[PDB]
Amino acid sequence: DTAVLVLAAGPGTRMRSDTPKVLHTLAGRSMLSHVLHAIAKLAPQRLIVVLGHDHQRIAPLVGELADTLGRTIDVALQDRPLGTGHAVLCGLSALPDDYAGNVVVTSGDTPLLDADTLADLIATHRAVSAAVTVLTTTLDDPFGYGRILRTQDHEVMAIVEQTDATPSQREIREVNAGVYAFDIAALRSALSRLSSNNAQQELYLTDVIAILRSDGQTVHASHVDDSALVAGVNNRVQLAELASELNRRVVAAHQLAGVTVVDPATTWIDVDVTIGRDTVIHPGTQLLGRTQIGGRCVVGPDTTLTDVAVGDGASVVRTHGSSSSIGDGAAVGPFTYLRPGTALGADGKLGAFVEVKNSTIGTGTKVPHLTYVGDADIGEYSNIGASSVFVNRTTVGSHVRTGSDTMFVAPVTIGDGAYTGAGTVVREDVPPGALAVSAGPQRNIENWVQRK
Amino acid sequence: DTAVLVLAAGPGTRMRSDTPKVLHTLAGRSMLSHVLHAIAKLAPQRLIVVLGHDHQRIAPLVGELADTLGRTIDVALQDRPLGTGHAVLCGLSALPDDYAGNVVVTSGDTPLLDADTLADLIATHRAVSAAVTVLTTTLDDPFGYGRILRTQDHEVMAIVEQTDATPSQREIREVNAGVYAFDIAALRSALSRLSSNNAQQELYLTDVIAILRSDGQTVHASHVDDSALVAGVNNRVQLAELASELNRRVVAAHQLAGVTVVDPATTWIDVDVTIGRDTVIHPGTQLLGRTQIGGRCVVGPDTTLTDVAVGDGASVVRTHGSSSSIGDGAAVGPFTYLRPGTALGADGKLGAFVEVKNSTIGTGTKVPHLTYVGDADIGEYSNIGASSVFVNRTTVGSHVRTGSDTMFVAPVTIGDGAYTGAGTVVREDVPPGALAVSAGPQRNIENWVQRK
Amino acid sequence: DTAVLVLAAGPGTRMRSDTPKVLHTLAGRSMLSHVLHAIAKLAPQRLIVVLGHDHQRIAPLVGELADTLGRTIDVALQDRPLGTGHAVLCGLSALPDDYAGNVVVTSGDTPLLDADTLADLIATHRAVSAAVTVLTTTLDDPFGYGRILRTQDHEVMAIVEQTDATPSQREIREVNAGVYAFDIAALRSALSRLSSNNAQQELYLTDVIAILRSDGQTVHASHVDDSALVAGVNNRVQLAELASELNRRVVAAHQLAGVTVVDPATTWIDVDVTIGRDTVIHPGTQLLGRTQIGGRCVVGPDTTLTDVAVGDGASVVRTHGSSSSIGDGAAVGPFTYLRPGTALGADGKLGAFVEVKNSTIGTGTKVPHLTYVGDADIGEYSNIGASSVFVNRTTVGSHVRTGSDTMFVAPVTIGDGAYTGAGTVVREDVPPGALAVSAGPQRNIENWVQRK
Ligand SMILES: CC(=O)N[C@H]1[C@@H](OP(=O)(O)OP(=O)(O)OC[C@H]2O[C@@H](n3ccc(=O)[nH]c3=O)[C@H](O)[C@@H]2O)O[C@H](CO)[C@@H](O)[C@@H]1O
Ligand SMILES: CC(=O)N[C@H]1[C@@H](OP(=O)(O)OP(=O)(O)OC[C@H]2O[C@@H](n3ccc(=O)[nH]c3=O)[C@H](O)[C@@H]2O)O[C@H](CO)[C@@H](O)[C@@H]1O
Ligand SMILES: CC(=O)N[C@H]1[C@@H](OP(=O)(O)OP(=O)(O)OC[C@H]2O[C@@H](n3ccc(=O)[nH]c3=O)[C@H](O)[C@@H]2O)O[C@H](CO)[C@@H](O)[C@@H]1O
Ligand SMILES: [Co+2]
Ligand SMILES: [Co+2]
Ligand SMILES: [Co+2]
Ligand SMILES: [Co+2]
Ligand SMILES: [Mg+2]
Ligand SMILES: [Mg+2]
Ligand SMILES: [Mg+2]
Ligand SMILES: [Mg+2]
Repeated sequence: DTAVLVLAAGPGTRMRSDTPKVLHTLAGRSMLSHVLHAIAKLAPQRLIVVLGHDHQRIAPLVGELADTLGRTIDVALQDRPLGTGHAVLCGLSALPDDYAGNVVVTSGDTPLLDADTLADLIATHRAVSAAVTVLTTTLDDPFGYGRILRTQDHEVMAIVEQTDATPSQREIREVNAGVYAFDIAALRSALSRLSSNNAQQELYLTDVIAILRSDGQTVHASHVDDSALVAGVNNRVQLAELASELNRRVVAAHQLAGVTVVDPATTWIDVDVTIGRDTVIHPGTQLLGRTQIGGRCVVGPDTTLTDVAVGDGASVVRTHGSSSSIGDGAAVGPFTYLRPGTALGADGKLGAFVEVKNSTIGTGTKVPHLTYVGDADIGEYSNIGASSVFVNRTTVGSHVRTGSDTMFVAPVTIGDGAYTGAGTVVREDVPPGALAVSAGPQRNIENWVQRK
Repeated sequence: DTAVLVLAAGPGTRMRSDTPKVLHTLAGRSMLSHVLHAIAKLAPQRLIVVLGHDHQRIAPLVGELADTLGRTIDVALQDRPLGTGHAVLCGLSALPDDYAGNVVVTSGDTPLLDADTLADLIATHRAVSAAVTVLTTTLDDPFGYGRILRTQDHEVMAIVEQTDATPSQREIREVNAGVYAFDIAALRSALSRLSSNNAQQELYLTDVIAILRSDGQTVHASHVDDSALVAGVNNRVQLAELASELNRRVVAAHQLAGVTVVDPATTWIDVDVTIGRDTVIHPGTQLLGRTQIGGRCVVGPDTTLTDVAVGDGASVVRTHGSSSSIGDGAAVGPFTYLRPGTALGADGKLGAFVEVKNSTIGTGTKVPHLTYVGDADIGEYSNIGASSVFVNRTTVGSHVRTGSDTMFVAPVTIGDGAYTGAGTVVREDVPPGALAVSAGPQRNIENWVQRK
Repeated sequence: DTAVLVLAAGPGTRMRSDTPKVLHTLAGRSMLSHVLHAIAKLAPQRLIVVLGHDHQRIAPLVGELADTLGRTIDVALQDRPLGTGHAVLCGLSALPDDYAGNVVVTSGDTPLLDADTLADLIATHRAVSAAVTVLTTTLDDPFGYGRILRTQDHEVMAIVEQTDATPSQREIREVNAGVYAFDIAALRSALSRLSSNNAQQELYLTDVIAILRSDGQTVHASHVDDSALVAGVNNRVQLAELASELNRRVVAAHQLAGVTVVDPATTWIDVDVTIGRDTVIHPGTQLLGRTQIGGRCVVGPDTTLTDVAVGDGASVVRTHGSSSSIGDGAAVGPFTYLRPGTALGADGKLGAFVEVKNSTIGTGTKVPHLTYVGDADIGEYSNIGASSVFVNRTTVGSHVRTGSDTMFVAPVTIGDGAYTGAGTVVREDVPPGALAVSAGPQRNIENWVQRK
């Protein structure tokens, strides 16, 4: 039986942002969403999130996540940011007075922490009968982490914060993950002896280590060798470094599953995105939100797709697109903009300098050049001439061939198999198999240039 | 006298691809093409490629490479993938029964291996009178490589595969390159004593090391310090890592020859591409296939060119182009698409949101805006107005100035020095120095807006 | 009292460039400009730049920098590139015969050197009463640097150049920064004993170390732990590596100040660029010259802006722009080209496949699609229809709505609240509230397709 507390009530001053720290994103989720997904998979009996100033702006996000994850998540309020030890004390108040399960604590700014690392923690805590088990790791650059102090015995003595450490203690490379498991009674007891006489004038959760050691209680450190899983984010530099590490891992999982990613370093893939076998992804590409790519696609350099579905065997090159679907075998790009509600059929083509918004385009239809399609439905096997505009519902049937430089002034219906001449303004319905024209005849003015 | 065997008959299961492993590409060539180019420069007397399932899909590629490299390359068939030792046995069957030259073996998935490393191998093998010489290297991450086992003497004892190694042997950082030279008699003799009682149930070439050591034969390891040259590719993660290392080396060679590459990490340059002195290459750029760039060019950010020739002093910025030439001093981009058969003269200009396909455009001609040029020939010093379309041969002469929003309905000829008015549909020939028009006159409807 | 000499008269052969080495750029400034900015902040009494061949092409750049930095900078000429010791001798001739201040020497190809490192140097030189103080650092790859030779005592003995070092001395990882402070008398005295009998046949400044040690003079090495600050640039590979290190530091400073940079590795930010709090910068972005970005902007993937001002809350996505301003709340992109003299008002919109050149566009005005705006002034709250061209002054008033496929043949005035029909060629003034039209009526030709 375990209760997990997430400390998320700090002011996040080092982010220098008007967005609460724990709402900053990587790979398609806030740090708080990453942390809650990992814990929810671990499925503890209780899950409590400590919130502070701006609890108004965060608590709703937590409620949405509770639904999505289909479990209860309690919010405990911490009025003033008195320190991580104080935050835990606030967190404990959402538990019953007589709770006897283990208490796991972690921060909202350790967003790679995973369900396995948490389960191992609880497993080592239970195995060694610890009063406190602390996750640690070792880093080439330990700046800003609490340093782990050990006796000659290699026994854990204390955690000393960066601001409080000596120059010589700052060289210690073993760090506090800030992820812990506690016997609850031992935790209550240590928390009531915290004082804030330290460099930050805060009530440090980390002091409980030394306090419990005082009492002869069992204090266990568990080393996490994969440092990233417990890496923290205090500022935007660390946020970007961790986003990059997470992205390499996401790309690697796709590569091992059968996706060619020519250049992992310039391919950003959000966590929910799925990609089919074979699919080749070219450099400078972001696949964002719930984008789904099928098999044997080419997703060409410099493409950004957010919530876009792409079938198998499709080509989507130098394209910027959101909330759109692209059918099997279709060709999009280069230099194509898809706005929400675009649906392009199998074997369809949207070519260079084409933008589509809220339009359905049927199987095998091509819009190859310099055209805007807005709020229109176009049938199958049709061909829209270069440099045309759907001036916003206009319906265009199947096997239609419209001439270059046609404007379609909505609303208008173009029947199946109809043609339009080059340079037509279409303001009225065009019967099936009719040709609609409006351009006047060419006149040549001989020797105009000699004269003028 | 040496015979080189390339083992290329494995199923490549870890690639998770329906394309045979050895056909996956980096920097413009398949791994198999990289390996065969390196060996062909070494010019051994015999060159034998062992192929397996899908030999149908690969053997033709090998025949093409034999021609290109102007030498014979024999294909030996290995019916079932019984292991690397079995593959070598199959390879040896393409040699005469009584062959007496050295036998060099390497894999099809070590694509950075070069002619110099091979020549050094053969040189150390001959110098030390070895029965087997094995190339090794040492790696921070040796996962998946055979580990080199040495006595106290530092003498090579055995190679143990990843799947067969103990946890303690897995820590060994010295690895088997999988590149070997053998005395042929010693090789035949060891191969006939291989058994497949190991973790993969395969006939391991690597066992021949321990077998020859059994027989008191001379076993030599030659350390390759530049690890990349002998790095292997079993999966798409390794393929991308090696593609990135190869690309840094290709960019570095251009930089040292006089090319500014602002950002090597986001500049992909295929092996056959040539680039002139001074040329500045901006980030997010791929230069692919047989692209040739002259001197003092700017190849602007976010450009992809495949088989494109660009003269000296030209600017090619945010451009996506294939099978096209761009003359000296010409300006292309930003946001320009060149489709095959585009030829732009010296000092020509193809501007933003312009696409050209299968058209010749003469010296000093400008197509600056929002225009599609298809299947057309345009003369020298002409100017094509913005937002125009060549509606597909149309021929346009020299010193022509065509007005914005002109459609040219092929086939049509526009004589030298002719003009077109804005908004003309040109369906007939236009004499030299004539002005062609078709737009009707402007009518102003006063107070229309108050009313409607 | 100190005099600083910058050695900038070498031929720069390893750059393989027709542009003098010291004029190659990183982050918006030449190496020589970086070096002179750092020294000018240190504000020494004398500042002397030694120039050689091509002094004609560089001395003017130095004069401009003297003004900008508002101080005197003397140019000393070195006729032939006889070596760094000779260059210093030439530099000293711009000082009075009887100068008694310290002499600081540094090269023009150490462009990260900063005012603090220089001030520390002068401080250690004065503290230890040295005849020479040399900055050193230690590098994993010391290729091409002079190696620091020390006695058992850890005392500095000599500097040995790469070309002159033994294989065993080449393993030395402590290197000469090529940044020095000297007692002037000791420097004059050592320089007069230099000989050029060495591998490069040059007069090495580095020999003065061993010469002064000869004379029992005090020779001090000061170790710079941040190696980059003293890293040198002899070729384009090193230039790009240093440009990348400088760029990571510039991005990091913005991140710590409150700017989200999703991908530092593919975000290039020149040194003078300012960016407001919150602003999110997406991958594949260059912000160049004196670009200024306000707060809460999104500067979307694949954007290059040079000298562009962007207000607060604006969106500038897949945009290529120079010498332009974009007002607060405005939306630009994706696929938008801004040419010099573009001014877009607050809440304005320039959409996909739109190019603007030398035009002012008023508050709240939208040019959303496939349009060229050149040399035009457009008022407030107006809407320019898709696929239109300003055929170049044309003035368009406020609350205007122009139909798709309108050509504006300059010069022309469109009054406030006027409309244009789709497919209008506007060649004359349009009164306020008038509707201007020119397209002929649609004609449908029934059964044309059955027949033709
Ligand atoms: C004293 C302490 O705990 N320091 C640890 C903390 O440092 P660090 O300085 O990173 O701790 P933070 O300031 O990020 O705060 C910890 C977390 O608890 C929450 N919070 C913080 C203060 C508060 O009054 N109320 C509150 O709820 C915040 O949301 C924050 O996410 O994590 C590091 C790893 O990331 C560890 O190496 C440190 O040992
Ligand atoms: C037992 C063995 O050799 N292992 C070596 C092999 O591991 P590794 O596991 O990489 O060997 P692979 O499975 O890649 O097969 C070797 C190559 O031989 C060919 N092939 C393979 C099996 C087969 O039955 N027929 C066939 O022709 C394949 O095309 C393949 O390219 O290379 C590594 C370096 O890359 C070495 O460190 C290993 O010591
Ligand atoms: C002998 C010497 O000094 N070598 C140093 C020099 O090597 P390095 O070989 O880099 O020295 P360079 O060839 O770059 O020349 C030094 C600088 O002085 C100027 N110059 C050079 C030659 C000349 O005749 N006249 C002239 O004015 C050049 O502009 C150049 O920028 O810098 C390295 C660090 O970057 C140091 O590790 C080396 O100890
Ligand atoms: Co923290
Ligand atoms: Co028109
Ligand atoms: Co392999
Ligand atoms: Co130098
Ligand atoms: Mg804090
Ligand atoms: Mg295998
Ligand atoms: Mg030199
Ligand atoms: Mg038009």
